[PDB]
Amino acid sequence: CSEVREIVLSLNAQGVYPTEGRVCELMPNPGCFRYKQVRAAFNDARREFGL
DNA sequence: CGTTGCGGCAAAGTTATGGGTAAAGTCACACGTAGTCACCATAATGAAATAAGATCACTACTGGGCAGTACCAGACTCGAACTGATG
Repeated sequence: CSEVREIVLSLNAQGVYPTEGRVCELMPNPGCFRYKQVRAAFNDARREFGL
């Protein structure tokens, strides 16, 4: 969940829209989002930065 | 009474009108009358075009299951051995 948080943070810092697919594409095991909390963490980070 | 003017009566005289008959005029036969633009509405296509419809391609969002792992016994089966009856 942390790693997803820095991934979305860096992606928005560069300028690209941080989506689920883009975040997955740069994380070694892009299937962990089936966990009911990692996706929640990603959505919470997006809402915190405003999506 | 003799004369003179006036008026009725009935042919007689003059116009007019619708008929008939010969005789002076009249006029077409002379290759010829049909013939020709101008006119604006309606059908009637064929082309021009439609306005919507159909499909491709991409982007993002969110359900959500499969190969595999793991335990706790219950229960049947049977090596291996124990032990009793017997001919």
